[PDB]
Parts: sequence; structure tokens; C-alpha cells
Amino acid sequence: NVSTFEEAFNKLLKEVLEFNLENPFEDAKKVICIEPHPDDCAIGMGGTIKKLSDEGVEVIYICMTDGYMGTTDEKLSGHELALIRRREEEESAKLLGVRKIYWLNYRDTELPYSREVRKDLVKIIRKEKPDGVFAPDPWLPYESHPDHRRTGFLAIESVAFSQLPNFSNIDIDIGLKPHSVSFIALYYTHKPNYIVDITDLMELKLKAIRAHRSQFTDDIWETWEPFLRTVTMFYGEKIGVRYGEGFRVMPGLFYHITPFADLI
Amino acid sequence: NKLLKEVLEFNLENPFEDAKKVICIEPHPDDCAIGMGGTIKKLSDEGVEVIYICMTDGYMGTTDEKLSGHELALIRRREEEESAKLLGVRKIYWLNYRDTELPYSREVRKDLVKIIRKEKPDGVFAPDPWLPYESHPDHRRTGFLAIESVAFSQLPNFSNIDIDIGLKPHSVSFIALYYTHKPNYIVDITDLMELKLKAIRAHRSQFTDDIWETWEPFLRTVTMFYGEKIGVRYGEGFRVMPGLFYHITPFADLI
Amino acid sequence: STFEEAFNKLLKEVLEFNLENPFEDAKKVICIEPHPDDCAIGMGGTIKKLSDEGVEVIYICMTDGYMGTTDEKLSGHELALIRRREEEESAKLLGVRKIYWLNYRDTELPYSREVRKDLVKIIRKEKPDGVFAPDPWLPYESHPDHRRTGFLAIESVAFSQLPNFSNIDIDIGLKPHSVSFIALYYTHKPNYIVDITDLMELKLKAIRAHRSQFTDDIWETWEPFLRTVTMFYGEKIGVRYGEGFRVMPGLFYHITPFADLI
Amino acid sequence: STFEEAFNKLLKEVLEFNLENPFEDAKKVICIEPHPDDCAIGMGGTIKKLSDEGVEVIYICMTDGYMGTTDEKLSGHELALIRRREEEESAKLLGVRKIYWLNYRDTELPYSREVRKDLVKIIRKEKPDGVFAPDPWLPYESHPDHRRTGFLAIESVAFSQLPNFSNIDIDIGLKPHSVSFIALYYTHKPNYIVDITDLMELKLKAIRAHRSQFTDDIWETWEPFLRTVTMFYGEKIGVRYGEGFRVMPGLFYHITPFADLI
Amino acid sequence: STFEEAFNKLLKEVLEFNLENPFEDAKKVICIEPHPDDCAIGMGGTIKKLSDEGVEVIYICMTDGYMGTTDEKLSGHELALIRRREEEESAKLLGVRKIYWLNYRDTELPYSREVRKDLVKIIRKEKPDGVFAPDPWLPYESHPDHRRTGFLAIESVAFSQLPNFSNIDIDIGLKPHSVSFIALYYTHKPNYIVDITDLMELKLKAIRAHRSQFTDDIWETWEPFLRTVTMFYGEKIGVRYGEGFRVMPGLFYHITPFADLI
Amino acid sequence: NVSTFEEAFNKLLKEVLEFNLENPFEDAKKVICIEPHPDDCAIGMGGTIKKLSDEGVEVIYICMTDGYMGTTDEKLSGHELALIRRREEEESAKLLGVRKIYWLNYRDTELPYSREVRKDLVKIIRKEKPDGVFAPDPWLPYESHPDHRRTGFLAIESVAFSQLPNFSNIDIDIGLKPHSVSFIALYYTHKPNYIVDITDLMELKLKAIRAHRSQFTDDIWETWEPFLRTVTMFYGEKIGVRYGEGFRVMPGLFYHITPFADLI
Ligand SMILES: [Zn+2]
Ligand SMILES: [Zn+2]
Ligand SMILES: [Zn+2]
Ligand SMILES: [Zn+2]
Ligand SMILES: [Zn+2]
Ligand SMILES: [Zn+2]
Repeated sequence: NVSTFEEAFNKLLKEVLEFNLENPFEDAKKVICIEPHPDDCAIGMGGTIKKLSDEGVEVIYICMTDGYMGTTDEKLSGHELALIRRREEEESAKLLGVRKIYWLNYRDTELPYSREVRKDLVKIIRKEKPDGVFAPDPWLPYESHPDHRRTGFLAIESVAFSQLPNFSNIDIDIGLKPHSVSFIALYYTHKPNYIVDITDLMELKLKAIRAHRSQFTDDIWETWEPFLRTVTMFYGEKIGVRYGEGFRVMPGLFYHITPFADLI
Repeated sequence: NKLLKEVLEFNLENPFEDAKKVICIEPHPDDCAIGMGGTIKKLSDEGVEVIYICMTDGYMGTTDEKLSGHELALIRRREEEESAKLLGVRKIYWLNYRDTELPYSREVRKDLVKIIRKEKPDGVFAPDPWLPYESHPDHRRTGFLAIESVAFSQLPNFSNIDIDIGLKPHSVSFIALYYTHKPNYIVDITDLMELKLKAIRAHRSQFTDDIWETWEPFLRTVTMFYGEKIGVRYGEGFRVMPGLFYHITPFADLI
Repeated sequence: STFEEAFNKLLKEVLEFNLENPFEDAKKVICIEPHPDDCAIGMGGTIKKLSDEGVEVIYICMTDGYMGTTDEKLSGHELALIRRREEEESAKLLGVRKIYWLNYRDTELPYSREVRKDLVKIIRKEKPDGVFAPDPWLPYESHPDHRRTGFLAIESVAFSQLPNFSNIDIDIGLKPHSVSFIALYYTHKPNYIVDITDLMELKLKAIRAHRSQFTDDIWETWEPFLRTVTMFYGEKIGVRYGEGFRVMPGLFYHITPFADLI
Repeated sequence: STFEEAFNKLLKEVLEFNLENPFEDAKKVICIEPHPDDCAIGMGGTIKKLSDEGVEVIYICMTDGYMGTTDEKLSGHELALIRRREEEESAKLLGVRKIYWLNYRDTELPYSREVRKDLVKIIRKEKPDGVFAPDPWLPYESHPDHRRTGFLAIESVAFSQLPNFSNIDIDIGLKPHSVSFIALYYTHKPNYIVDITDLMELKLKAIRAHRSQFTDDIWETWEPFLRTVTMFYGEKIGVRYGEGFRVMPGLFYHITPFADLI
Repeated sequence: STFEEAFNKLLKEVLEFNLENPFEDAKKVICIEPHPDDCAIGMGGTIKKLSDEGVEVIYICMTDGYMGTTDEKLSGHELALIRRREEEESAKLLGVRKIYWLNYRDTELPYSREVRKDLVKIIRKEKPDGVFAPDPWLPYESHPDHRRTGFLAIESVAFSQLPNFSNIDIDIGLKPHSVSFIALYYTHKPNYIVDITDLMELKLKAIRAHRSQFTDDIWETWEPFLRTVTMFYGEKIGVRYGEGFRVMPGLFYHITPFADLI
Repeated sequence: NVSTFEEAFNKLLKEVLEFNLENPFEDAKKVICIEPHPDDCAIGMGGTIKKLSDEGVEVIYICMTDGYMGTTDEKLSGHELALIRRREEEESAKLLGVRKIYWLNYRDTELPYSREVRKDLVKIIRKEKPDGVFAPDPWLPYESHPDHRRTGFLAIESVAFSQLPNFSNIDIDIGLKPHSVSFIALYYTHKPNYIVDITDLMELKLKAIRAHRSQFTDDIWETWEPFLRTVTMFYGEKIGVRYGEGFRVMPGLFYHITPFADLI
């Protein structure tokens, strides 16, 4: 029957998986957007958040850390630099129609890669019963920040595991029952397979990004707007527009032992 | 060139003939069967002693809240024993680390290296940890600890108390990586496809007709992806490089 | 206007960043090696041509090579001496006279904040103009020590700038340094090669000072291999024996979907 | 004014600390056992003296009891399950309904925050008025699970009351909870005893319910030990068989050079 | 001929030890504390009476105070900042200028080589004669950070003495430092008390500085405690108010079956 | 049963447990002495090990570490010292009848307290199947060395865990069968309940101790010798001898939930 692989491949995607990419969000009624440090949802996927906040979809944050380290000022202690930074995200979010932010409070550059941490995200997933999760892609070539790498990993890991009753069993017997999230979307990806048109809202994104004043001196912004405009244009060039934000959405089966998963 | 052919002397033609004993290492109950169940039968038919190592106890492989993890392990242990016999596998070592909680550490290496230094095997099988998009830590960590333990089992100063109780440094011939996206040698499983599925179905906890109805297309499609690459409809794939390509080699992928 | 014009302006005008001789400002750099000899077998030829031109080349050794033998009667400490001496038998013959030994047992190198806090000390100590390390992204690399060494180098360098990372090194006199560049060797993705056919002769020998590692019997498998690597590089820019490394602007190491375009 | 004086005028007067009846105004208590059986063996009798009197009793069980058999033929997985039944059994025979299974394997109970964060969760939900736990300062206690269980209770009772501790609990509608009294079983430093003479053959029956720990051949050694223990305790308050409990000021668990003085 | 005889001729001739006068050489000390306000509470007095004699007193605070509140409004990062402040207006009262902050979050001080590397650092630097730390064998002490600080401190002191321990301190010109003495506050077995009869008012003031901990409602419990503890130590030497320390020869800390006899 | 607790105490000890303390080392053919650092078995135990050769008991060491930190010598490295000390102990052990020494090779001062270690001891116990296991008391007031504390606990934990076929199963799976030790005995204790006379063996014990040259310069032997004699004196008085060695032996049942183990 199945002449070759590629004949069975396209049938496994349309018939079996109901896999689609012109509109993967669409039916989204609530999505948590996971970021390693505060400002990552902004820089990563700010426009697409506003878009999903103009469409009346509920956007919740989980911020892995407290950005305790993002300063060169030999006189501004991380403890407050972090106070400074929970304000700057409470600002940023307010702009983007992000209302809620869970704060995991793990110190910056010290985000563990453990089960403890997975018990945080799995806990939050069974409670906010989110339709999709927005996490950063960990297989981003040359990514050198452990927090980024680990975040996307736990993100996808906690996701697949939240369905699992015997995982963090203490959750089951206090009200929280397993939940099957609908889609996983990987911002900060070098292999996007769905770009959102953000050409328009590309001016509210920098005001959400810059809102983090602590992280953005005007002096350093002299290399970051030239930077951000370069990135967003690369996502746009894939679907012929001025600005773009890129995501990787794969079917749930391709996140595990799928040798051909690099074809979509 | 002069090295592939005339310094190390490796071949992508047939590597398994010289093997009389091999270890097939799997992260969970069934990965041997899903990853390589046909090549498994093959070797056992051809009269080769196939031994499993299971890293973990499955404990987490369910959505049925009535079912405790503890049982699932039991139930899956026997389900594996069914599956193993179905393929000619003789002994399964059970590491027993809890599912989704496989450590990446020396203790765990130290285990693998005990066994390797007892079965003194010619070939080991494992999941390719550089498999792109592998999202399951248990799997990544199995690949890595496998390739690691192997190499290390040769080094008398590693788990140095193993020696003092008999078990000597061994030196496996090959390492074979199933569940890989860079196979450089395939095997024909068109001969034994349906039996494989049967063995893969022996894990009833895992493959309800409902789930199996969704993984039925998957497991056939995969084995095609590999199969096509030779000239058959159904094949299991493998990355084999063994030697000095697993350590510092900027042209490793050219094979 | 387009993606390529914004790309080129980003590098040339916004971030400058060399590519034709990035060791032009160079005076003091560190070569971080997992085991003793990991500078040798990948960076050695490059190390003399820098000790020569004025650069005080500094070493950090991540491990102590404790595990590097087959000899079932050679204690792991015995080996660790053999290697250290053997290493000095190579430090010098390339023009390096300071080797920090971290001292962590071969095959037991932690990937922790702890180790980072060390590197950082040895980076806030010198204030080097550049650091070397193996590329942790070298495909199929199966030895944990290597992978970890790389990753920590990069993360440590970056982190040395932040006053809060190791907030005790500050308070005690050691202040943040902001390293100039980073270079990854042992890479299958170079972008700046370096000429070594002349000093290739010196290298052959410095990679033997570690003769516990490099015996006679084995060498008959490890020199054809060694020549091949030095071919793989060199012949892609001209000569018969060159060495190519990877170097990026500090900002391609974070959130850069277009990093591997170089 | 003396110290002897400035001691009494604190317990009765600054703490209202009564040792006559601490299990008095107690409408819900928690029983943390390191293994299925522990509660029964140190706690057993005393559970009944609370259970039936409208005091709701809940076990937390730290391990799966996976390493309690010297039987080649019994896998730890099967044993774990077996013990669920024996504990489900035993716990009716004492009027306990709810038991949380933490499922940290036998001999591998972590000493960490991650374990605290559980006990802390369960404690905030159930909002009990009392927590029972093994005295972790019991001389010669060899079993880590045992030691750790106590420390981990004491610590989770002090910290259930902290908003900034496990903040995600608050964010999901489980607010702080202060426990009135900590009572340590398996102590040798009691200061309140419990006469359980009529309930003894019941406790032994509730302990014996574990057919995997107390086989008839093991029962010839543990029955005399079980009895001796119970004799050790009660013989202090004039009664034959008793059970012992240490109870202190919440203040006395921290920084007190004289907390030994009760 | 006997034991009691061996006890003394060791103490007095060989180990030249005296309970008499231990602090009579003090030009530099370090007072280590679990939390911010810890050198206060149990040691505030002696410190001032040590500033007086021109002795430089340094603080090392192990935590950031992250978790000292019951009010879901006050957030740890801030609460920390509020506590970094309070111990400066408390340290000044007592001529304490230098305070090292390790920043380990409240209820999370690790027990590791790493945190030893830190205290051994600071100490190889400030090259002091005197280290103070809580008595990690203080009965019923139930705060992790408390226990872990004495052990770590002791271990740390004994551990500066060695070049191989943290040899990167060495390689950047920070040498072995032997310490003269060790004083364990918060002890139930002190053996050399000090006099704070007049100083018990600047005491409640230096402790008072920590108002985010000591609001005036909850002060009405610790008000009898802060005195009572100074009287426990008092009725031991004659004066009205005390601060006790255990001081033992560097030899008794290890393998000494009769440490309990001094 | 019987009436008073004291009566149940005896009855449990004499008849029920059948544990006594006249000469527990008697029926011992094989014993293992566990020491934190190389030289500890010498110091604490020395004499009683010479004695146990002088009868015909095979005596095995497990040395938890490698002494990698035992020097004030600004010049001398750990690596070589660890090499130096594998001799000093081989020398000092041949002067006592000591034939086998297991080197775990944990770095001095860095010995883990973890399953990984237990498994390491459990691998040896099971193999040599000894009747006797020796180790430091870990409840020793003021003992400030993590290795000495940890090594005691891990010993007790390891003796008991050897019996459990579910603990470290692969051992079983390769020959190594469960083993049950007749007794555990704690040196470096301060509640000993049995001494061994070593007065006429003392001098030799010192030769054994001082055979660790690196640890005892002439300058250091000036203080350690009175101390050492002082120690061995302390145990003396108890059995009315010049020099003693203390041990704590307790029934296996006392190491667990016994609120009166303080009483033997
Ligand atoms: Zn970030
Ligand atoms: Zn699997
Ligand atoms: Zn290497
Ligand atoms: Zn128990
Ligand atoms: Zn404190
Ligand atoms: Zn020692």
C-alpha cells in the first residue's frame, strides 16, 4: 500500500495527526508564555503576545528566575536589581495585555535542571489549564546561557509530564488533576516553521522591551535596536513582510524518537 | 580515506558477524523493541546472545490514575519478559532508577561498567543522544551514559573496586546507536515486521488499540524512512562509528 | 532595508568585530584545557606563534588526567604526576610558563556554579584580552569533561563582567574584567584559520611530552589521525598544515537565530 | 531577680505552655512516618486515643518501603505495592482514613527543599492543628530516612507559615498554616506520656498487619522488643504499657542554650 | 600513672591551654553568622567589648534573610534588602565596619566544599586570629542554616591551613592562614563566659535594629528570652549578665573521646 | 509477661536477643576495618589489629579516602601525597598483619554521603562476606571531620544494607549475594562498652602510627604522642590497665528506634 516513506509521511500528518500550521493558535482560549528571565517574553515574542492580547486570549507568564545578575553597577545589589525587575515586567505586561505572572524566583545563572523545578511548572499547568505553552527552543545553536537551555527543556518536559498522574502525585490529592496542553510553541528558534506578521505592532514591542530600563541603557540600546530589527526581519523574510516573530510547532510525537522530525 | 580504510579499518558493510555477545541498552521497558526489535530477532535467530539492560522501571508510563506507579513497573516488567522471549533475548538487567528520574552521573556509569565487565560483550546498543529534538532526558542520558560507560570500562582506574573483585577491564568491538537520525548502515526488517509489532504490542500497558491505532502509522513510517535508504519497505537503522570518532574528530559526520 | 544589508551593518558598523587577524589587540590570553595536553593536540601550533609575537599565553587545566591509562598497576595518582610534569614538558616548548591546575578528577568534572566561580577567579585575576576553549557544540563529542569545559569557559567569561557573580571576589580586591574575544578550538566549524606548517614540527614533539598518553605502540594510530585534522583545516585557506578556530562577537552567544551564518 | 526565676516566668506566663494536656484542643492531626509501619510502631496506640474522639488523623508516608525484605524472590516494586495494602489495612484498624504517599524510595529519602515543599504543601491544605514526627535527635538512630523525616517535619512546620517559601502555593489558593504543637515520637526524651494498656493487643494487631516486616520467625524477636519499648515509656507515669512524646515551645526549637531543661 | 594526671599535663604543658584568658591577643577577628542579626542576639555584647580594645571585628553573613516574614505583601528580594540595611545600623553601634555577604538565600545555605571554598577564601585574606561561629552541636537547634554554619566554620578554619585545599587561593598569592582560636556562641556547654551587665542595653538596641523581624507586638515574647539567655550565662561566674562560649584546643575537635570533659 | 521494665530489659538482652559483651571478637576469622583517611585504622585501632593477626583473623582495610589533603607543605601537591600515603599505610599495615587494603579513592575531605558510597561498601561486604566490621562512632561529641562522621554512618548503613537483596541489585545479578555481618564495632567512640588490653602492644602500635611519616614530623610527634597515650590511658581506667582501646558494640536492633540504646 504505502508506496514510499513520503507517501506515508504526508498521511501520518494530515490523516493521523491533524497537523496544521496556517492557524495553530486560533482556538487558543488561554496560553502561558514561559521565559527564563524577566524580559524574555518581551524580546522573544512581545508582538505575538499583544496580538494574542488584542484577540482577547488570556496570556499568563511564568518567569523562571529573578534576573538577579543583569547589572555592571558595582553598587546595585542583585536583591533589589530583582525588585527593580519585577516592577519592569509588571510594566511590560500591562502594555501587552499580559495580566498574570507566576514568579519561580530561582536566582539568575542558577536555574537548576531538576525534578523540583519540573514540579513547579507541572503544578502551574494543571492549575491554569493552559491551551498552549510558549517556551524558548533549547536546541538553538550556540546558545550559551544555561538558563535559556534548561528553561525550554523543562518547559517541554514539564508539558509532556503534566498529563502524568503519578508525576508530582501530591498535586492529584489536593484538587489539581492532570491536564493535556494542546500545543507547544518554541519562540527564540533558528528553525521557525510558522511566522506571525508583526510589521505593525513592531513599535509597541520596543516600548515593552525598553520598559526594562535596568536592562536597557540608551548606550547599550545603540547595539540592540540595530540588533532586534535584524532578528525580526529574518523571520519576516520567510513570509515576505517587514517584521516577523518565529515559532516552532511540531506534533507531540516528533518530540520523542522521531528521526525525520527535522523535515517540518 | 587512508584512515577509514587503512588505519582504523572499519566497514559499513556488515559489523555484526564477529559478535557472539551483545548488550542492548534501553531507557524504558520497550525501547529495545521499538528501536530495534527486528535486528534483535535477527541476531537471536543467527545464534547471538542478546542481553538487555533496562535503565528504568517505567513507573511513569500511564494516564490511568487508578494505577499506581509501583504496580506499573511490575506489570511492565512482565510485559517486557513477554516481549523479550518474543525476540530471543535471554537475560535482562534492571537498573531500576525511577522513570523520568534517570540521573546523569558516575554512580549510574559505575553500574553499566559493572555489567560490561561481566558479560564482556562485543557490541552494545543504545539511543543516539544527539538525536535532534529528543525531549526526554531519560533518553538523552541513556545514550551518553552508554557511550561513556563503554569507553570507560577499559580504564582500570574507573570504578577501581570492580577489578579487586574479579571483573576485569573489557574492550567492546562496536557501539550501535538505534533511534538515530544519521544511520550509516541499515538492516532489512521486511522479513520480520509483523512479529516486531506483536513484540511491541506485548507492552499492553503502553499500547491500547486506541493508542496503538495512532502509533501504528508512526512505527511503520519510521522503519520506511530507514528502509528506503537501502531498497526495502521496512528497515531498522543504526549509527555505527566505534573508535576514535566518538572523541575529538572534526570530520566525524562525513561517515 | 533588506535582511542582508541590516546584517552587514550590524557587524561592520554596529559591532565592528575583526575576522582577518582578531589576535591584533592580543597581549594576554588563556587557553582552557579539559585534560593536560588538550591545548597541545588542538591549539599548540597556534600557541608558539603567540608566545613569539608578545602574548603571555596562560593555561587553565580543568582536570588532572587521573584516568588516562590502561596499565592496571599504574595508580591514578601516579598517573596524575606523570601528566603534570609531562605537561610542563610542553607548557614551555610553546612559550607558556603559568598553568593553573583546577585539580578535579578526570571523568568527574562538575558542571556547577562551583567550577564557574573558579574560572571567574582566574579571569578576574589576569583580566585576559581573550580566552580559548573547546567548542562544546563539536558534533559527537562523547567525553563529558570536554563538553563541560567548553560550556563553562563561555559562561564564566560572560559572567566575570557581572559584579554579583561571585560577590566575594569583588569585596576582596578582584574586580570585574570584560574579556575582549573568545575562541573555540577543537571545532568542525572554523571561520578564521591560522598558518602552522612551519611550527608543525614543534607540535609533533609537544604532543609527545605527554608520552604516557602518547606511547610508541599507539602513536601508529594517532599520527595519521593527527595529520588528517591539520590537513582538514590548512588546505581550506592555502598551506598543507593549518589550524582553524571559531570566534564570535559576544552577542551571538545569546539569543541569536542567525549565529551559524559565520 | 535570678535565672531560676526568669525561667518559670516564661513557660506558664509568656508561652501558656501546658504539658498536662497538649492533645486537648486538637481537631486534626498529621502523622508523618518514614515507612509504612512507623506510625503504627511508635505512634500506634495514641492514634486510636485521638481518632475516635473526633480528631481526624492523616498519615504522610515519606517512603514506599521498597527495601524491607530479605527475600531473593521479592522485587522492591512488588513489596512497595504489598505494603500499600498492609498500610491500608493497618490504618482502618486504628481509624485513620487519609494517607498521602510521597513515594520517595526506601533508603533514598532526599534531604532537600524539594522534600520540604511537599510536606509543606500537604500541611497547608489539610490545615492540621498538630504534627507528629520522629525525634531526629534520638541517640544511635542509624536509618537516614528516620533522621531526615524528623528534621524535615520540624522544618516544614516552621516554614508552612512563610509566604515567600514555596510561593506557588499561595498563587494557587493554599495560604500559610501555623501548627499549634509539634510532638515527636520515637523519642527518649519525652515530657508527656500516653497510657495505652487496653489498646496494646490492638496496636500489636495493627503493627502485625504488616505481614512483610513481621513474619512469625521475626515475631519472636520483635514482640519482646515491641513490648520492652512500650514498657520503657509507661513505667514513668506509673502505668504498665505506655507511649512517649516530646513536646516543646515553638521558641525552644531555635537558639536555646537551656531548651534541654524540659 | 593515672588518667586525670594525663588529662592535665597534656592541657598545660603540651597544649598550653587555659580557660583563663583567650581573647588577649585580638587585633583581628571574624564573627560568622547564619542570618543577618545573628552575631547580635547571642553575641552582640562581647563584640562591642571587643571594638573597645581596638580589635577589628568583621562580619560574614551566610544568608540574605530572604524568608523572615509572615506578610504575603513583603517580598523576599525586598525583605532581603530591608535586612542588608538593618545590620549596618546595628554593626555601627558596635564598631563593626566590614560585612561580607555570601548571599545564600535564607533556608538554603548549602553544606558543601563550595561554601567552604568561600569562608576559606575570606579567611586566607583577612588573615585573622579569631573566628566565631554557632555551636553546631547545640541541642534541639532546628535551623539548617544554623547547624551548617558551625560545621562549615570549624571545617573552614582547620581548612585554611592547607595549600591543597582550594589551591587557586594560593596561585593568586593568598596563602595558608592558621587561626589562633575558635569561639562557639549559641552553646549549651560554654566554658568561658563574658560580662555584659552594663552592655545589655546597647544589646537590645543592636538587636532592635532588626525591626522587620522585631515589630513591637512579637517583641513581647522575645523580651523575656533575650534577657533570660544572658542570665543562663550569668549565674555561672557572678556578674548579672553573660555571653557564653565553648573554646577548645584545635585538637579536641577531632577524635577526642574526652572533649566533653572540658 | 514479667513486671518491671528492668526485668524486660534483661530478659530481652540475655534470653531474647542473646547478646553479651565478654569477648565478642572471639569467633572471628575475617574482619574489615574501615577508615576515613589512610592512618585512621592505625591510630584508633592499631593494637586490636595486631592482636587479631596474632590469633589468625584475616584483617582487611577499606580506606574511604586517599589523604589528598594531609600536608602544610606549600610546595607539596595532593596527588603525590596520595601516592606517598599509599606506601606509608602499606608499610604500617604490614607491621600489624594487614594483607588487603581497599582504596575507595574519594578525595580526602570530599567524601560523599550518598547511595553511591553505600553501594561501594555493600559491594565489598557481600564479597568478602566478613563476620566483623569496624568503623568510627559517628555520634562522637565534637567530631568535626565530615569524613569521620560520614564514614561511620555509611558504615552502619552499609552493614545493614548488605542483607537487603533489593539494595544494589546488580551485585546479586553477578554473583555477589546478600551478606549478614555478625557484629559492628565502633572505634573512636566515647561510650565504649568493651576494651581490649594493648599495654604490651602499645609500643608497636606507635611504630605503626608513626609509620605515616608525612603526617608526623618530629615537630608534630612532640604533641601527638602525649595525646595518643592520653587517649589510650582514658580507656585504661575502665578495665584497670595502663593502656586501653575502646569499642562500642550494641545489638543490631539498637541502631534503630531504641529510646534506651543509651543504656548498654
Ligand atoms: Zn534571558
Ligand atoms: Zn522510552
Ligand atoms: Zn581530553
Ligand atoms: Zn521505618
Ligand atoms: Zn538566624
Ligand atoms: Zn582521619
